[PDB]
Amino acid sequence: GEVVAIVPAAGSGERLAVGVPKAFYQLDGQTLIERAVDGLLDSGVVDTVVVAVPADRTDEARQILGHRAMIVAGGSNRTDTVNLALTVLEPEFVLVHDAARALTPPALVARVVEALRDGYAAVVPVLPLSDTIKAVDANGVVLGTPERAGLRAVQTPQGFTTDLLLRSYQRLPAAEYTDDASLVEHIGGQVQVVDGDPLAFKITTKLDLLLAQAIVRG
Amino acid sequence: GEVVAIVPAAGSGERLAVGVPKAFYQLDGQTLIERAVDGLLDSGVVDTVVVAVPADRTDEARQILGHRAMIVAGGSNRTDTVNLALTVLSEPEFVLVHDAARALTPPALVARVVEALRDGYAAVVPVLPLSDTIKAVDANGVVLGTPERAGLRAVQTPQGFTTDLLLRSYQRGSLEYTDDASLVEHIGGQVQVVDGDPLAFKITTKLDLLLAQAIVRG
Ligand SMILES: C[C@](O)(CO)[C@H](O)COP(=O)(O)OP(=O)(O)OC[C@H]1O[C@@H](n2ccc(N)nc2=O)[C@H](O)[C@@H]1O
Ligand SMILES: C[C@](O)(CO)[C@H](O)COP(=O)(O)OP(=O)(O)OC[C@H]1O[C@@H](n2ccc(N)nc2=O)[C@H](O)[C@@H]1O
Ligand SMILES: [Cl-]
Ligand SMILES: [Cl-]
Ligand SMILES: [Cl-]
Ligand SMILES: [Cl-]
Ligand SMILES: [Mg+2]
Ligand SMILES: [Mg+2]
Repeated sequence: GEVVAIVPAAGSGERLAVGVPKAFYQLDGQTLIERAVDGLLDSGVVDTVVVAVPADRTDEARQILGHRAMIVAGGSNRTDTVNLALTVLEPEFVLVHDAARALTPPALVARVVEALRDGYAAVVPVLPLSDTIKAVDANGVVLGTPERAGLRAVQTPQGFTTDLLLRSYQRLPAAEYTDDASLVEHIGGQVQVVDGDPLAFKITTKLDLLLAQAIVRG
Repeated sequence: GEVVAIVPAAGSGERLAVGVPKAFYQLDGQTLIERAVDGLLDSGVVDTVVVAVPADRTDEARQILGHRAMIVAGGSNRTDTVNLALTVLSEPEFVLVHDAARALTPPALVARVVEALRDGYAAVVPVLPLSDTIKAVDANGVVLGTPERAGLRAVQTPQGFTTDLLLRSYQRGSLEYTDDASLVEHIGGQVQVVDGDPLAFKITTKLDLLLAQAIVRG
């Protein structure tokens, strides 16, 4: 069975705010997108990579990546982007992996694929939450504190049988998903977790960038 | 009105996994506990600090901190520790509870939560948006579902309260809480959030130490 990894890299980088769309920021001489793609390939369990980038950077993305990946244009939000990439299509398994998780260890990638090959139809890597999490309303008032031990922070790559992912993305007009496993949960698919990895952290803030720099220079 | 800050520093260090109780880990020449206490005092809005440490390190803590703080022994869990520290108040208008593990917390954040208490909010916690999607997961690693990320916040410290409200909440709790606001919520108190700060991250894993080093050495 073949495994295709889709890499959403079409965001604007508006929150990190380092003056360029995040995927194209050069971390110690390599863009996040190149690093993320290399990690997927180094896992030894990914056969094809499809990267989705801002429409005005498709040429740039090919210049960077060469034959490491197929390049397509992404969309106005992460969900839209994944949907466009999915259009490219049939492999047995599909991974969806944030370019922003550029330092993900290849072994995590392999761990996700192994769980798919173990027969889990949908797989996400998770970590325990360091912070207490609270539900908060629009006025800054706390609604309550869900039990932390019952919650997990979820990373990527998220892995799926291709059939299930396709059906999930095909199927709430006013939602609204922050990851891919959400669509699978929505249509009733069972999602299994595996242990994530601190190194698969998402480069989100300038502190995350500081840490990524310390890791790669270290 | 006086402000006393309670610093839970009595954890075992088992999770951090570097062969020392975490509060006594020396980050670039200063223990997390010394750094955390100095941060509180630097804020200009904390009048008294009470630190709670493992029972066999009370002498060591005093030797380290000197008259920057009163030292007491903590307990078997974080709630127990805070409870023991509260008995020392056997009077201030406000009380902050601050993790020694959030050693790089900016003094301005401490001042921000005190400002809110003085603005009339009886219970105040600093918060940040979530970076990762969060999922509810059962004991078998099966995902139960994904709550809307935008409706949730990661909570930091210092958490601030009117002294009466906190004391009453702990008294009634003494009849698993991962923070102090949760006890206030449990008896019906209302908690307001303020914006936290990425620098007030809790040093929890080895990767966190890597980031702490990059910050203090920068
Ligand atoms: C999938 C998870 O990693 C699971 O925790 C998160 O929910 C992702 O949360 P998020 O807020 O979408 O994180 P971001 O850092 O802003 O973007 C994650 C990845 O989605 C890509 N993304 C962003 C929006 C857009 N119009 N198209 C994209 O393909 C970004 O380039 C980035 O590489
Ligand atoms: C209060 C919050 O920071 C809000 O997000 C978290 O919920 C705290 O979560 P936590 O799992 O208790 O995090 P930890 O890093 O293990 O400990 C937080 C602080 O509580 C202190 N600690 C924990 C156990 C205990 N027996 N005595 C305590 O004084 C630790 O020394 C540490 O300085
Ligand atoms: Cl982005
Ligand atoms: Cl961003
Ligand atoms: Cl600890
Ligand atoms: Cl621990
Ligand atoms: Mg985004
Ligand atoms: Mg603990």
